[PDB]
Amino acid sequence: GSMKGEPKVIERLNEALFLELGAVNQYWLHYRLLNDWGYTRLAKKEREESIEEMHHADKLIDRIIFLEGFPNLQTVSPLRIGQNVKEVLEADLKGEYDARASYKESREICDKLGDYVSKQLFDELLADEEGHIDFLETQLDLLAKIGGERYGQLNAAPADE
Amino acid sequence: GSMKGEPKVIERLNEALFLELGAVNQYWLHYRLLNDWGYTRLAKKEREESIEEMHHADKLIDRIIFLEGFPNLQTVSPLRIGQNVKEVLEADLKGEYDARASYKESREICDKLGDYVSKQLFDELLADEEGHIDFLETQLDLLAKIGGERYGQLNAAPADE
Amino acid sequence: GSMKGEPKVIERLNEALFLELGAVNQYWLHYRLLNDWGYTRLAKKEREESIEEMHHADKLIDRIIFLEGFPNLQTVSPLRIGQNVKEVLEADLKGEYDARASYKESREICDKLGDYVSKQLFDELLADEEGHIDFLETQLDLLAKIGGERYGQLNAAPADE
Amino acid sequence: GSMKGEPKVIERLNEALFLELGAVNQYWLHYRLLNDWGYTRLAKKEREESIEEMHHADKLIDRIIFLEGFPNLQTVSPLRIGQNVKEVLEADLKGEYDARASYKESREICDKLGDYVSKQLFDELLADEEGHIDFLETQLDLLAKIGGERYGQLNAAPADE
Amino acid sequence: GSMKGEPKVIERLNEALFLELGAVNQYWLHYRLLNDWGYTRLAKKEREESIEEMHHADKLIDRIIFLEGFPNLQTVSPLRIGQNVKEVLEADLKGEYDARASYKESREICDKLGDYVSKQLFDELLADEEGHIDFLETQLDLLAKIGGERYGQLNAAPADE
Amino acid sequence: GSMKGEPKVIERLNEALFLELGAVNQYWLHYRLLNDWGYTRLAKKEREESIEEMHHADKLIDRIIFLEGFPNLQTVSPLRIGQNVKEVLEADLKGEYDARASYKESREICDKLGDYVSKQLFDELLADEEGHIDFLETQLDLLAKIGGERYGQLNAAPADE
Amino acid sequence: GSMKGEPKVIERLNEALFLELGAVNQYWLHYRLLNDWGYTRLAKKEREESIEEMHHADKLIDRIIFLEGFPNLQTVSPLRIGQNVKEVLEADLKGEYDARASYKESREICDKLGDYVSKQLFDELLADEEGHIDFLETQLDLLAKIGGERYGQLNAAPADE
Ligand SMILES: [Cl-]
Ligand SMILES: [Cl-]
Ligand SMILES: [Cl-]
Ligand SMILES: [Cl-]
Ligand SMILES: [Fe+3]
Ligand SMILES: [Fe+3]
Ligand SMILES: [Fe+3]
Ligand SMILES: [Fe+3]
Ligand SMILES: [Fe+3]
Ligand SMILES: [Fe+3]
Ligand SMILES: [Fe+3]
Ligand SMILES: [Fe+3]
Ligand SMILES: [Fe+3]
Ligand SMILES: [Fe+3]
Ligand SMILES: [Fe+3]
Ligand SMILES: [Mg+2]
Ligand SMILES: [Mg+2]
Ligand SMILES: [Mg+2]
Ligand SMILES: [Mg+2]
Ligand SMILES: [Mg+2]
Ligand SMILES: [Mg+2]
Ligand SMILES: [Mg+2]
Ligand SMILES: [Mg+2]
Ligand SMILES: [Mg+2]
Ligand SMILES: [Mg+2]
Ligand SMILES: [Mg+2]
Ligand SMILES: [Mg+2]
Ligand SMILES: [Mg+2]
Ligand SMILES: [Mg+2]
Ligand SMILES: [Mg+2]
Ligand SMILES: [Mg+2]
Ligand SMILES: [Mg+2]
Ligand SMILES: [Mg+2]
Ligand SMILES: [Mg+2]
Ligand code: NA
Ligand code: NA
Ligand code: NA
Repeated sequence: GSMKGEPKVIERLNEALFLELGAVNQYWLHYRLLNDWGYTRLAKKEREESIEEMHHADKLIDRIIFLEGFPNLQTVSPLRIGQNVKEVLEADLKGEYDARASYKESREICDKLGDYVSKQLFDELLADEEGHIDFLETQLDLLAKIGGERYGQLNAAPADE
Repeated sequence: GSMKGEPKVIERLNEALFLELGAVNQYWLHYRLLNDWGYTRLAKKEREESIEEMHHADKLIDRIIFLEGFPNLQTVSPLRIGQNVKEVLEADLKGEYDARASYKESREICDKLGDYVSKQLFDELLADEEGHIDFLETQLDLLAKIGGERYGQLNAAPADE
Repeated sequence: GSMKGEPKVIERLNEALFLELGAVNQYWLHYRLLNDWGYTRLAKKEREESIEEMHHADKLIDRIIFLEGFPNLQTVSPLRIGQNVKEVLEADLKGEYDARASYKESREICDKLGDYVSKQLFDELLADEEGHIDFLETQLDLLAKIGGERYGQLNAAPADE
Repeated sequence: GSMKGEPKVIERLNEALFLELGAVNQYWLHYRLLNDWGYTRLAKKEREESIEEMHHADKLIDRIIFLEGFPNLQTVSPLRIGQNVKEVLEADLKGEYDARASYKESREICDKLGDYVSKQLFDELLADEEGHIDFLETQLDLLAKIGGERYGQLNAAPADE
Repeated sequence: GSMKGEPKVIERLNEALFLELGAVNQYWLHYRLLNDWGYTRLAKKEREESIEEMHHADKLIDRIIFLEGFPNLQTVSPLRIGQNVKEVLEADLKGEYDARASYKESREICDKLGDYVSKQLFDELLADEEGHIDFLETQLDLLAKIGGERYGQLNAAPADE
Repeated sequence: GSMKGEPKVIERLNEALFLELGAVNQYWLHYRLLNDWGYTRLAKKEREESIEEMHHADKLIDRIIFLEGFPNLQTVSPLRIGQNVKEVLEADLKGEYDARASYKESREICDKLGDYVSKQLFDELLADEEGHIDFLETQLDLLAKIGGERYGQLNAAPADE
Repeated sequence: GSMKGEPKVIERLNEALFLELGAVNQYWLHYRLLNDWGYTRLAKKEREESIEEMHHADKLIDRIIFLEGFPNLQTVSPLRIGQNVKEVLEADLKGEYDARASYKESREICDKLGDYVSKQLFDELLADEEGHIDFLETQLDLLAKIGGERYGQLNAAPADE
């Protein structure tokens, strides 16, 4: 053969899956909370972000199985759940920085171990997460400048929508 | 100037072309044999795979000429030709593992010699070949579990098609 | 004039017609038997093959009349009728080998007697029959490898069709 | 069970098939002769009539197999082949009267033996053949009244068609 | 090289061209005469036949030039021009029998001299001319049976067309 | 049976395949070189010609397998690779003259051994190659008359295409 | 946090922006000069190339801001402006080789400093610039072979366009 992956690479893929499953759930819960609170526009964005992380998790599961490893979907990473709009954005941002650090370490490990296709998967995920970090930092900058109440209003729909 | 490539990089590109031309021909012959044997569905897939390797060969020829090297289309790599369905899949799989090993070595050589665009071409080919390896391993797993005769039936068309 | 054909050429055309009429009827009966037996997909193919031999018969009748000969539709060649799927394929194949031998001899006779248009007609029929031979040999090869029961299943439709 | 037909009913069905196969061939040859002679309109009608008798033969083969009998397509009834337009119509007409007499006897036999579905098939064929008899008698009446040469002209196409 | 044809093959191609140019002009004149005489339907057919011979002439010119010979369009074969409908058909038929004999001889010469592509061209022309012969023999047969005056009427249009 | 071909016919088919595979690769390389040199119009034509020879190779592979022989795709005929436009055309032309000679010999061998369907295949290939020869001789004639630099210009695209 | 980029990475991004802004302006001026000179086809290609470099500059500005650096659009790299068609192509080519060298150095610096997303941006730019280098080398090769005046004619439109 053989497609049998390096144990350490499969470990890194399973670490990424743990983080991705955490993000799926954190974003889904934040979507539902934001909706209940009346911030329907931000809630919609949060739901879309959860679905994007579902696609990441699927890519990771697929790669693990190709490498003849066993994907772990039994546990999810610790959730950070906000209690207002600013805390939701901050919680998501911290989660994104954690994933960024993980994928940077993982791409280096894959490179060193000669799994260039897995390295490329971590490079794709890294670019995606930096995109999300940039989005969140922008929202938090906007919220700081126009104030939390105006940011909340901006991200809520009128009663007839 | 100059676009003049490293001799060792052009060597690696010509090695890949030798392997790609072998794969084109092996898949084309396997398509025609599988068709004659009655496995029309698998024959169709094999024909598509040959055409995909034709595109790889074209990308390699193009890159060699950009680097001011001379592409060698005079010889093709040794063919592995099966005499039944399981042997056809095994023969293709061995050929794919050879190409995988070659492209892994070649991407490292391009990286070391500072040809990052050629390195990227080998990275693209590597991902493509791992995809094909995964397809073939799956077929061979299915064939093992349902039996060669059921796998053959699954991959044959009825007389009126 | 004249279009008056060589007697021996008309004889060869009438021999071909005798075989073609036999083939029409053998394939038509095999279509109806295969359908009664449940092999509806192979039955459909058999009906199509009968219709193709009807077109051959018509071309031969047309040529005989052009040569001012008299087409004989009073008798048909001996039918080989199978009692199961494998025997139907074998019976058809023997009939095709007979027609192949006849048309090879006939094209040589036409060439020798200077009737190049009749020779071309036998050449066209010969290529058609070699195609059929190829199809049938492939089916018999498939039947042998996957087994008669799987070949039967492959060539039967579900009850709601 | 059982669908096993009365031997005498299967005999009558096989007699009808013998006559139908004769009619197919007589009409097909008459089509080709009439065409060669220039009577393209009548030739077209004759070709259509041959195809109609092909459908009758198919209905008979189908019924024989349902009754668990063996259809005989090895022999065809004696052909009556005309040498001019009036003789072609007369030859066809005699063949139609023979089939009419046969189907009348056969429907009575099926009735007496309690095969009402086969009786109904002979009743359908009988009505069809009386239709054809009526068509032919009309043509022969027209030919008598306007003369054979005008009837021939009426049933020929101009050179550009 | 080279495509330089055998002189004798070019001679045979030029002989065919001579006959084809004669046929173009004979059919064109017969079209115009038949039209003047009132036989507009036969006239239309004659014009179509002239155009078909124009295509034959073009194929021959093309082949001669490929073989590096010089096509001769300076002279045309002796015209046979009829003075009534029956004579027009007879004149055309004699011209077709001449071309048939010429092309049979020419295909044999090409075969003997190893020019199989030119042989194939003569085979194609031969089949075309035998078709025309067939058409003309059929018209003359029809004319004989229904009489020249009815044949004329059949092939004339009413005054408002 | 049987479809088992004459060994000498299979040898001739394998010789044709060897030449066809050489032509595929020569035309493909010439396409890529001409494109690199700026002659994009001639390059497009060269790519089309390579694809046409791919179809020839496929027809030969198909016939070999029908005759129960083993197609050889392991080796390709010696490539003639030009270093400027005139040399590319001359190289292709020499390759076409080689294939023409081979197919003329092969059609004679097939005829002599009574394989008229394989003979017809060589006849089809022969006509195709004579067409190509014609095209190339015309280009070389044009290049000679208008000069290589104008021929090059004629066959290059402007920079915005 | 933090997205704060390495100072040396931001430096490399600002060096690339300086070069990109130079290229935008050089290609824009070359477009306008080529148009004034009558080489409308090449002028159109030059305008398209300027717009492509505008997109590169935008990607670089975006990345700098993501890294919390300050993009410098106050200065542009030294322009190389040609005074005839060959000099325009040469000037552009030299500019492309400079950018190629810069992006090769920059991707290595980003790799070493662990900014893999910035490294990927330099890899994308590098591939783009090698594409342009290949285009320009081809044009200069064509110009050399057919002559500057024919190359100019090829790349000019007629007066009515
Ligand atoms: Cl990399
Ligand atoms: Cl009743
Ligand atoms: Cl021949
Ligand atoms: Cl010029
Ligand atoms: Fe993610
Ligand atoms: Fe989901
Ligand atoms: Fe490949
Ligand atoms: Fe190909
Ligand atoms: Fe046949
Ligand atoms: Fe009937
Ligand atoms: Fe029929
Ligand atoms: Fe002619
Ligand atoms: Fe060829
Ligand atoms: Fe750029
Ligand atoms: Fe702009
Ligand atoms: Mg394994
Ligand atoms: Mg609430
Ligand atoms: Mg998959
Ligand atoms: Mg150089
Ligand atoms: Mg076979
Ligand atoms: Mg290119
Ligand atoms: Mg039954
Ligand atoms: Mg006809
Ligand atoms: Mg029973
Ligand atoms: Mg006749
Ligand atoms: Mg039924
Ligand atoms: Mg007058
Ligand atoms: Mg031509
Ligand atoms: Mg170049
Ligand atoms: Mg086939
Ligand atoms: Mg011969
Ligand atoms: Mg910060
Ligand atoms: Mg001016
Ligand atoms: Mg953005
Ligand atoms: Na407000
Ligand atoms: Na099964
Ligand atoms: Na009349």
